[PDB]
Amino acid sequence: MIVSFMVAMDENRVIGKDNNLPWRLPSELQYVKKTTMGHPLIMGRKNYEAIGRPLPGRRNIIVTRNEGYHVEGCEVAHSVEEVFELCKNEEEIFIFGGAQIYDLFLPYVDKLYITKIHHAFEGDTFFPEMDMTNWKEVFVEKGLTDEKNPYTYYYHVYEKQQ
Repeated sequence: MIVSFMVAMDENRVIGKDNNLPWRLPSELQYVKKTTMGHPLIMGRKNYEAIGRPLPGRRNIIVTRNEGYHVEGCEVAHSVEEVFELCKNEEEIFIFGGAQIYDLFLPYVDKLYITKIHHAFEGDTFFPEMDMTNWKEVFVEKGLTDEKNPYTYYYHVYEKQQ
């Protein structure tokens, strides 16, 4: 089972609050929608809450330690193990969460999808350079700049080699 992690960072590799873009910037959310269609999307509660609804045509799983947290139209898991149990029959899952969730799943991540925005935003977490002895860049794709997405941005997708 392939585990893919999705992150968005600014031009200096800094991640905004909870791996959520500021000021309702739709850049990453649009990409997550397109990319995870047909496969489970695993979110931290803060990412789900930013979206505010389950995305259509896929399982939406919120991972949270909070045992009293309930969401209509979504599944709730309370640990890495519970996520894997829910997804034991899935060929691939996508995880869209914050630093804690990245750390939790890191040993199992096969593919990283990094959206890099060419602008600096206030943030308190630096995402280190990719170790290219153990990751390969599969492709780079220029993002669609428009009214709602004013900045240049690129999707960099990496696959864990060893």
